[PDB]
Amino acid sequence: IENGVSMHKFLTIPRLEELYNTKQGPTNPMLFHLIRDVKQGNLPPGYKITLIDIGLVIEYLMGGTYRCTYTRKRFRLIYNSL
Amino acid sequence: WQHGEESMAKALVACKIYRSMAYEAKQSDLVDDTSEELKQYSNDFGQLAVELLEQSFRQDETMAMKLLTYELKNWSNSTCLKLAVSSRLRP
Amino acid sequence: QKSWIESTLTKRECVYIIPSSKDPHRCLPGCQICQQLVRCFCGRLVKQHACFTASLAMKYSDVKLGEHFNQAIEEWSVEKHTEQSPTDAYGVINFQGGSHSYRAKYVRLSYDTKPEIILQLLLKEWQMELPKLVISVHGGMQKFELHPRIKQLLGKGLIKAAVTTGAWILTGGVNTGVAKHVGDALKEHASRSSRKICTIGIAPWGVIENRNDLVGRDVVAPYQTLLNPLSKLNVLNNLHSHFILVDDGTVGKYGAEVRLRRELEKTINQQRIHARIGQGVPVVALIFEGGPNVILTVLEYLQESPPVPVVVCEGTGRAADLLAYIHKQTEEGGNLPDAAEPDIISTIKKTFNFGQSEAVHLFQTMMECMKKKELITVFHIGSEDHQDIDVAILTALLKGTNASAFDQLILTLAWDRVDIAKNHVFVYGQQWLVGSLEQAMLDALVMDRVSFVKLLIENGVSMHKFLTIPRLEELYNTKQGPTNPMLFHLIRDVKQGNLPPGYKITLIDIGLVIEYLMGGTYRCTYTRKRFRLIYNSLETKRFPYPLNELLIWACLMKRQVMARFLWQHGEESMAKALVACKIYRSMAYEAKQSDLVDDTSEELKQYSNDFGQLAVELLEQSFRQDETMAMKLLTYELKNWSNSTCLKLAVSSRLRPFVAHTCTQMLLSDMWMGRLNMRKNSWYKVILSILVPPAILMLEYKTKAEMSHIPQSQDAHQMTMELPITRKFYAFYHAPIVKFWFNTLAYLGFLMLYTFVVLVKMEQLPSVQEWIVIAYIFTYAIEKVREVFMSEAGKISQKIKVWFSDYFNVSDTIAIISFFVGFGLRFGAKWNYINAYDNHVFVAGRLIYCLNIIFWYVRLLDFLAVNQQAGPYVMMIGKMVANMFYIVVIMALVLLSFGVPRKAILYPHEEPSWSLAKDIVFHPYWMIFGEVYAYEIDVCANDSTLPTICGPGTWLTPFLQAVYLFVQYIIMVNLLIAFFNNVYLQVKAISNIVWKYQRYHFIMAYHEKPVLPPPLIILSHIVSLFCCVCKGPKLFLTEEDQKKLHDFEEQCVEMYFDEKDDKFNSGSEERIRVTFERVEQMSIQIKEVGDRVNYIKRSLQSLDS
Amino acid sequence: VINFQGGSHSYRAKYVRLSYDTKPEIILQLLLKEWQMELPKLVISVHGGMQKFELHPRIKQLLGKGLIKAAVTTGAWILTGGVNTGVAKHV
Ligand SMILES: CCCCCCCC/C=C/CCCCCCCC(=O)O[C@@H](COC(=O)CCCCCCCCCCCCCCC)COP(=O)([O-])OCC[N+](C)(C)C
Ligand SMILES: CCCCCCCC/C=C/CCCCCCCC(=O)O[C@@H](COC(=O)CCCCCCCCCCCCCCC)COP(=O)([O-])OCC[N+](C)(C)C
Ligand SMILES: CCCCCCCC/C=C/CCCCCCCC(=O)O[C@@H](COC(=O)CCCCCCCCCCCCCCC)COP(=O)([O-])OCC[N+](C)(C)C
Ligand SMILES: CCCCCCCC/C=C/CCCCCCCC(=O)O[C@@H](COC(=O)CCCCCCCCCCCCCCC)COP(=O)([O-])OCC[N+](C)(C)C
Ligand SMILES: CCCCCCCC/C=C\CCCCCCCC(=O)O[C@@H](COC(=O)CCCCCCCCCCCCCCC)COP(=O)([O-])OCC[N+](C)(C)C
Ligand SMILES: CCCCCCCC/C=C\CCCCCCCC(=O)O[C@@H](COC(=O)CCCCCCCCCCCCCCC)COP(=O)([O-])OCC[N+](C)(C)C
Ligand SMILES: CCCCCCCC/C=C\CCCCCCCC(=O)O[C@@H](COC(=O)CCCCCCCCCCCCCCC)COP(=O)([O-])OCC[N+](C)(C)C
Ligand SMILES: CCCCCCCC/C=C\CCCCCCCC(=O)O[C@@H](COC(=O)CCCCCCCCCCCCCCC)COP(=O)([O-])OCC[N+](C)(C)C
Ligand SMILES: CCCCCCCC/C=C\CCCCCCCC(=O)O[C@@H](COC(=O)CCCCCCCCCCCCCCC)COP(=O)([O-])OCC[N+](C)(C)C
Ligand SMILES: C[C@@H]1CC[C@@]2(OC1)O[C@H]1C[C@H]3[C@@H]4CC=C5C[C@@H](OCCC(CO)CO)CC[C@]5(C)[C@H]4CC[C@]3(C)[C@H]1[C@@H]2C
Ligand SMILES: CC(C)CCC[C@@H](C)[C@H]1CC[C@H]2[C@@H]3CC=C4C[C@@H](O)CC[C@]4(C)[C@H]3CC[C@]12C
Repeated sequence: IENGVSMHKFLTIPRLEELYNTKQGPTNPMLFHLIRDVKQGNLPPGYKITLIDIGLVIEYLMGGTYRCTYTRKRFRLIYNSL
Repeated sequence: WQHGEESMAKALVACKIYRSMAYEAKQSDLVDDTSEELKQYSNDFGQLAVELLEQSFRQDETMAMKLLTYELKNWSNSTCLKLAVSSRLRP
Repeated sequence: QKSWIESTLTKRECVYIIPSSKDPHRCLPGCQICQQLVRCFCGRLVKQHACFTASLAMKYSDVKLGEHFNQAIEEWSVEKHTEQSPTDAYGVINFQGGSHSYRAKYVRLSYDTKPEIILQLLLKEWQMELPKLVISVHGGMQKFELHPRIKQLLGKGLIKAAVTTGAWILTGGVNTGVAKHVGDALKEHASRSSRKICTIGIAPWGVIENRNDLVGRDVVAPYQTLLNPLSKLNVLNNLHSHFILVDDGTVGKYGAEVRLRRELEKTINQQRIHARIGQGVPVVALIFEGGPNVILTVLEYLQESPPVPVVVCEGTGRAADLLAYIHKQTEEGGNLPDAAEPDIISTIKKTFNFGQSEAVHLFQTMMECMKKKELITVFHIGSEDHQDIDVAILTALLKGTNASAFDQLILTLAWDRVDIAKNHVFVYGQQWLVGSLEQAMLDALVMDRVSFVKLLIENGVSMHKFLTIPRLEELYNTKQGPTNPMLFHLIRDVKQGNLPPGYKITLIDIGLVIEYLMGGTYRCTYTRKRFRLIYNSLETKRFPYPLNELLIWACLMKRQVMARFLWQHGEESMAKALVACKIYRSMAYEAKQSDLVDDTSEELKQYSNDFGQLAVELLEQSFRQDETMAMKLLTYELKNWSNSTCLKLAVSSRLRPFVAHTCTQMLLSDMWMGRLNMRKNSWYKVILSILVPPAILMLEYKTKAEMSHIPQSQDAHQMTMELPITRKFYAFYHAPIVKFWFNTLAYLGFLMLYTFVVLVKMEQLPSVQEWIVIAYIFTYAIEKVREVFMSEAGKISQKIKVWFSDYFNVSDTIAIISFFVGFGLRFGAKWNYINAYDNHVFVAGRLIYCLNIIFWYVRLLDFLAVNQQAGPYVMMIGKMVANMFYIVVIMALVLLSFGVPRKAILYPHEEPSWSLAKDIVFHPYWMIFGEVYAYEIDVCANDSTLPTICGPGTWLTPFLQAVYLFVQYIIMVNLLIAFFNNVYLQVKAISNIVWKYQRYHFIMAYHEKPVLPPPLIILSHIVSLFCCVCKGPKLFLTEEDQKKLHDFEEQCVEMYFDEKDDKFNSGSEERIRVTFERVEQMSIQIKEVGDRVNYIKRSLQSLDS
Repeated sequence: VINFQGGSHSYRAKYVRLSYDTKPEIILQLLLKEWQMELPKLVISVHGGMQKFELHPRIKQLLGKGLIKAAVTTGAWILTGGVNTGVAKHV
């Protein structure tokens, strides 16, 4: 960051997608347990995680009427376009 | 956390995320419970929010009270106070 | 346009389309490329011009047909052929970098903007504080690095110089040179000076990476900070805060800054550095690591009218290390050594590849620079020269500029740099005019420059001669410093409620404010005849004690650091601290009673308690040296503070730690004794002597010397000259301890009789016992009216209001009034019936007596409160009642929650009656106190005492009562025990202080109480009154005793500060840090010697062969 | 009793202004009972020239440090010319 990487330009949807899906670091096993509890109780074979699902987890955790940017129209439309 | 803006809000969102994660870990039959590791991470960010509030309050009381109630617009139009109440953060 | 920038500052777009130099690149046909490659001498390809006027010139062929008489191709001018149009970009760039965005600003003005518009842009449009200094750095571009020694230091001084002086650092901004070293120094001292140093990059709109990203009218353009490779273009250095980009010309041409940046260096100087000050803002230049056009610029700044001085940090690079030695080979302002053409122009040829084609031109620029070396400061690195350039930058403005030392001093004063002035302005041999150091004192006081007031007092300013009426008038009226808005609010409240338009404050008005704040009978020197006469007439126009008058100034202006300083100077330090406590306390009160916004009632209440603690700590110091002389300090009249005493001032401010101090308590105990030595005597011989008058002649009395520290009445001090027989009776009956027991025995005999009256049957006429009781209360009542209408404060409504603040005076008032209602009904009742108690007016009278007597038994707690053990417990009882209130409210609610259901279940056939109010509260209350009413609980049992109450639902009441008592005893009674256990120590402690404090008013009261007690007191009323028609305690000191006491005060204040400096300098925390800092310093020299000894190894090689 | 408005104290002093040919004993009587001075255990009679600029910052700090120490530990008198243009200045 100091030497001049810019997170505004670095971070993208597919990169940020990867960062959730990596099993190449100190992961959290429990994230899947929260995803499968919001999806339908099930999971496909490998299930590369989506950001709409992350949005759904946050709403469950943050509770109430919290609505996340990842579950909004514009993100839901553009992500379909990616 | 130390990078960007809305540092007091981000700390309170982190407290709420970890608190709710700690709860469902306490309600899962897994082996590594991780409900005191997460409840401790929640209280670490909880303390950060409290300490930033004290800092703001020592500078200007009237502007610090505004910080509790301005809508955030990156965090679902909530307020820092409502986020703290959501996490049962008494301090 | 809704913006001053959009309507004022402009762009410079090249409308005229000179083809590039002449020649096309390649590509045989010359219609595509004469359009395409052939840029403008503007400096861009042809289509980028986008000329709103001549947009259709390129489609045809271009503007300006080719041939055009070659002369007229250079005829393009930035001046002429360039449409001045709006800005099109001014906003806020950012820099994603070292954990912050590090925001900044740009205007992107044209180039030929007028010089004044910058100053208007900088100060109101950008909202920048006008600085006290301007550092204009210069040098060359794109150099690698420096010695790690020098690099760390140059910042450390450059920062320090700029932060301590609110300076601007003018750079080029671009991160390819001078700006880099500036910025790299900022991050090593960032988040310490990130809000005081307003660096400005006046760079061009030419050489820069992304010129188009900076574009955008009122945008927040997210500019990068990555070195864009495969290029030479440069970036705006992130750690700058302001930019003035210069729209002209093109990319690559970077010459349009000297015309503007220089003007800013000229227009800031024509501004006045401060309002009170008349000198212009200084400009300095720090050249490090320079180039060929710098050496032109250095001489262009020195030759200027007036000269702008120059700093040169040797070893940074060529121009620095060069000049540092090129102005070392010279006379002071004259000629060079033995012919220096070879060695000087050698390096000028080596550093700059010249070969005598441009090697004289620089040397000619050098020999002009050495004509003024007094302005070329040079920072000799290695030999600790001026210690971290801040001296070197700042002293350069104080080195030779034929500026008087008065101007050298003010400049330090505006900078707030004392170390500079003391070490470089107050130098040996320095000489001053007569009132130059006086005008410098007036400025330092108005500016709240406390440390410069110290420097001037030491160096020899005299406040006895400095301070005058008109000067001291000014100091109140200045709006050129940290004023107090509230002073006017106190003035307009004492004047008439109004104010004239400007109202230059007068000192009589200040005198009136102080009297209002100090209260009571305080009369100030400023409202006296002599001052009121002489001030009308405005040594006579001086003050005898000027630091008493400035202490008042500093405390009314809410200038505390100046107040503490001024307090430490002069005499009467304990008194001044107590006056300051009272002034701030009263100011804090009226701030708490004003609808203003900045309440400042905790800032003032804290300043009051700061001086309050100082007085307490000086008393302790004095008490540890000599108790008897310390007690004299409490009571000597001051004569500069309205003839009050230090103790009365402390009582005025309700300052309990001073009054509750053991010294004050020792004095109060000695005044209690009177002339009686109650160390050689016993309390039972006093009581024996009140009843046996001739035993008065066999008590151990005190000598006039033993009474020297005790204030006395005038009549009491005249009978000290000798002890004859009649003088000894005076000494006894006028002692406060005797008046107490003499009133206490009379009061006990009063209660015995009044208890007899209420307990024994009452006839038509009052008995002898009842008459004596009435006489006591009547005369006791007159005695209380005497005490109110002779108290202290003139105003009845204040005398009234204070007396009804004491618990027992409220009760005594109720007691006296209720008694004579009772006597009126008792005595005025006509007996129509022979059997008393048939006459209700009589009964109401007698029942008032039986209830009035409760007041008089409880007043015995006031007598008992004279004991040191008992008295605090009496104070505790009232404090605990207040504190236990809400626990008892909850208990009262629990009581009703039980009482109402019980009565309703057990008594369902009741009509409305006030007995219902009794019955819901009566039995539930007595349950709290150990009465369960055992044979009424189950009303349907065989052993029940209420068998007729047995009915439906009555089986519920035992369950209710079981719950009720669980809640009351098991929870609420034990919560109250736990409450009292846990607050006992803090309440006992507060009650001891309050007991000790109220001992002043109690003992002082018995100095003005008559000798005779309240039945026989009437003689002392009638006689004393009548003798007055026929016509406080003071400490008396000889002149020698006043001398030895004023010296004692001074000695003990000196001990007080010495023991603080030696307690702080001897603490482990202070010795660790001085050890820390000295180990930090050595760790440089150890390594430094380490380098030298490693270079004395270079000797070993060369010397041995 | 003259005074000296200076380094945070008046720094008081005294003068007799005697003639010149006063007898020698009268000084001792003046010093001990009239001025009430403790007879010393030492007398330092400094001498030197007048109106010199300054000393090495090494020596300056030291000469006092010893001169003070010698005089305070021994209840000594330091006889000077008094005038602030020489010997007295350094004292
Ligand atoms: C002949 C007979 C005719 C007349 C007879 C009747 C005469 C009546 C006699 C009344 C006594 C009068 C004493 C008043 C003293 C006032 C001055 C004073 O010091 O006040 C102070 C104390 O606060 C009070 O004094 C408030 C009233 C106290 C309660 C007094 C009556 C209680 C008993 C009634 C029981 C009734 C029971 C009924 C059911 C059984 C002011 O308050 P403070 O000290 O600043 O407190 C701050 C608190 N803090 C620490 C939490 C901040
Ligand atoms: C700073 C605080 C302390 C000082 C406060 C001091 C002032 C405080 C206030 C004090 C006044 C209190 C009230 C007084 C009585 C009036 C009420 C009443 O019922 O009266 C009765 C007596 O009426 C009489 O005329 C006979 C009483 C003689 C005067 C005694 C009271 C005044 C003395 C004051 C001594 C204190 C003065 C102190 C020194 C100046 C009238 O009723 P009746 O006629 O009997 O009955 C009629 C029905 N019948 C048919 C059955 C007959
Ligand atoms: C450990 C020891 C205790 C063991 C517990 C075992 C419980 C067994 C329960 C027994 C209930 C039955 C006994 C009485 C028989 C019915 C008729 C009768 O005689 O009624 C009697 C009253 O009593 C009532 O009318 C009802 C009493 C109910 C409450 C009993 C306690 C319940 C448990 C605890 C509740 C607390 C909460 C519990 C949960 C936290 C009539 O008596 P009387 O008043 O003389 O009326 C006659 C006169 N009259 C006609 C004029 C009115
Ligand atoms: C949450 C905690 C719960 C606590 C336990 C549950 C509560 C206790 C349970 C008790 C059992 C219930 C008793 C039923 C008896 C019926 C008999 C009858 O005829 O009526 C009776 C019931 O009516 C009453 O008014 C008495 C009720 C008992 C009150 C107990 C209070 C003490 C609480 C103790 C708490 C400590 C517990 C200790 C630990 C276990 C009244 O009799 P009588 O009016 O005389 O009737 C005429 C009869 N005669 C002709 C013979 C005279
Ligand atoms: C203001 C300051 C006062 C100071 C005191 C000094 C001055 C006052 C001193 C004395 C005055 C005495 C007057 C006596 C009058 C003669 C008639 C009489 O009363 O006879 C009684 C004898 O006497 C007693 O029974 C004594 C009653 C008073 C008790 C208190 C005295 C001790 C306190 C004070 C002295 C020690 C001091 C203690 C403290 C260290 C007999 O009873 P009776 O009363 O006739 O019966 C009435 C019945 N009837 C109404 C139904 C009809
Ligand atoms: C600040 C000043 C305030 C007070 C001002 C003064 C107030 C003056 C008040 C009252 C004066 C009353 C005069 C008489 C009125 C007519 C009635 C009459 O004469 O006879 C009637 C009196 O019946 C009663 O009940 C009288 C009760 C009055 C006393 C109230 C005291 C209040 C003081 C509170 C304390 C305040 C403390 C204040 C300080 C905190 C009946 O009498 P009878 O003829 O024998 O009838 C026999 C009937 N039988 C057949 C049933 C047997
Ligand atoms: C003719 C008659 C002949 C007889 C006359 C003589 C008879 C006797 C007369 C009086 C009785 C008291 C005598 C004892 C005194 C002890 C000495 C002492 O130290 O006192 C102290 C008490 O100071 C006071 O102010 C005490 C007040 C007494 C009245 C309260 C009675 C309470 C009754 C309610 C209870 C119900 C009981 C009711 C009983 C029915 C004063 O000293 P100090 O200030 O504490 O000193 C501390 C400071 N130091 C450490 C520096 C020293
Ligand atoms: C006949 C009957 C028996 C006789 C009665 C026995 C005699 C009476 C007993 C004790 C009286 C004690 C005397 C007071 C001691 C001094 C206190 C003082 O100075 O101020 C205190 C105020 O005070 C209060 O707030 C109330 C004081 C107590 C009143 C108690 C009345 C009795 C009934 C009540 C219950 C009724 C309820 C129950 C009804 C069912 C201070 O408290 P504070 O505010 O925390 O401190 C500030 C102090 N400062 C301002 C000096 C800094
Ligand atoms: C919430 C539970 C629901 C309620 C039911 C279960 C509760 C337990 C048991 C049962 C309830 C009591 C039944 C036994 C009594 C009936 C017989 C009777 O007549 O008794 C009496 C009346 O009694 C009534 O009229 C009943 C009143 C019930 C009030 C509610 C109870 C509190 C429950 C709260 C529970 C919380 C426990 C504590 C918290 C943990 C006696 O009447 P009598 O004298 O015969 O009438 C003749 C009148 N005459 C002569 C005028 C003509
Ligand atoms: C928060 C608390 C809730 C409960 C409570 O306090 C506040 O609410 C109050 C209301 C009161 C009643 C209002 C009016 C009357 C009528 C009157 O009629 C004269 C009859 C007869 C007299 O002899 C004429 O001859 C008799 C008294 C009575 C019934 C009151 C009783 C007390 C009560 C119940 C009080 C009770 C303690
Ligand atoms: C409501 C009326 C008619 C009935 C009687 C009221 C009761 C509560 C009155 C009558 C006399 C009163 C007492 C008279 C004197 C004192 C001494 C005082 O220092 C504290 C209050 C105290 C202790 C009073 C408390 C309340 C009291 C006991």
